[PDB]
Amino acid sequence: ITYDYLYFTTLAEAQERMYDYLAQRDNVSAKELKNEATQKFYRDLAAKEIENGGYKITTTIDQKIHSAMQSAVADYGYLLDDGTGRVEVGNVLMDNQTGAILGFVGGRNYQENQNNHAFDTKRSPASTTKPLLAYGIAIDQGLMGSETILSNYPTNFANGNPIMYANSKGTGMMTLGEALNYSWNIPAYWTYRMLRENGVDVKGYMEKMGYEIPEYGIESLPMGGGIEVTVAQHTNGYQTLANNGVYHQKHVISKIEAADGRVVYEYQDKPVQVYSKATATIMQGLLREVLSSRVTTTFKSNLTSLNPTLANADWIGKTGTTNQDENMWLMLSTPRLTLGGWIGHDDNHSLSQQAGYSNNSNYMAHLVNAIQQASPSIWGNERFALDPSVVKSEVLKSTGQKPGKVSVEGKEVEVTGSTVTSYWANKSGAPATSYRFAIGGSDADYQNAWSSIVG
Ligand SMILES: [Cl-]
Repeated sequence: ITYDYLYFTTLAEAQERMYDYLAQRDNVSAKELKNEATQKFYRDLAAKEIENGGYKITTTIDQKIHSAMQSAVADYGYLLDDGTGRVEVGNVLMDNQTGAILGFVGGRNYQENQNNHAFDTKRSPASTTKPLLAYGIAIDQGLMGSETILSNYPTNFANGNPIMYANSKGTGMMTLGEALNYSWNIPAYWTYRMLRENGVDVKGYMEKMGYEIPEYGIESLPMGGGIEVTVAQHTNGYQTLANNGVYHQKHVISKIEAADGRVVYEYQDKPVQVYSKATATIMQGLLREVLSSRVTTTFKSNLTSLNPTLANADWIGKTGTTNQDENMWLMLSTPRLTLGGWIGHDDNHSLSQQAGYSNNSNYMAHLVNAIQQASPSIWGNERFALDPSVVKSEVLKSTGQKPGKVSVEGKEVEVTGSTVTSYWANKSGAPATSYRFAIGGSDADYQNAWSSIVG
């Protein structure tokens, strides 16, 4: 092993790669490998091979960074305790251009709890699902732009239960920016509904990033319902958005060599343009504001006080939470790296309402600071920027669509007013304003909306 959680995680992955190598070496057929007994033998053989084989296992781990991350959770992990008991944590630091994992946090203390919350435990991604499964895909399909309007008007699930956001049943129309900054749920619900109505191959996008979702026909899918992922895997999703839409598979083992040089295994990069560069860079701009607005996370404030120069780097991110309060997430990225973070309880009991907003945000600011102190230039000073392929459209702030004539239950009203630039990832850009100008909304909602617009 080159460069306790670290040892067991590295060992476990190396054993899996050794297993594949040995089975292939011995010419074991795909069928004879389906045998449970045979599988057990080869898994044990792989373990023994490493145990005393003198193999050279090269990992992607940056010693100084990983060590700094361990000292950080040791000294600052208590900042996560919010009064709902011992709060567990998982973090993964990933290189955006390669998918290599430079370091991670498996939990509060291995000696007290061996559960690896960075590589093994699967939890709902909650609201961090939105940029990837809903808004990102809608933008990529040319179904919406950066300033498109969405409905946050009250609405119910198919069973009559209202879609909630804390104790709020909703408000009204809002821009994608506001929807993302606050992480309102109804707009996400409508967006996914729109994708299914248009028959978009959502599964295709997610599978290209390695996500395994068993059922896509779920109303709350955009809010993380029906999805369970490890921090490592989810960090890979944000790595994709940060790396201008190009996915690079996560990995901790880069190569395994026998003592004599024979290559037992070696990571092979297989980049995939999941989202267009236009879509990815537009999302980066929206996620930059999610952090700057400080609506769902105090992160920017925390980091500014701890390391103002590092806070000036081009940070973008998204928080994750649901009405259940069982999982809090904060995904952060600079052009060079992505750091995923999850906190919660092993038995899934609820965290305090502000555990994600304050506690996890402060802890992660300390974690980010520790990483930078250990490796000064690792985060980078590069800026995320709009790809030149991005189409810019001048639209009304009220409708998120180009100015024009619209029929409002009689009479041809000339919809005009203040405008703003909206970014699109299609060819023609934003369409002319129509009566149903927003994503989602009932007939009544639109009556109320247009009443104000005209008013
Ligand atoms: Cl460790």
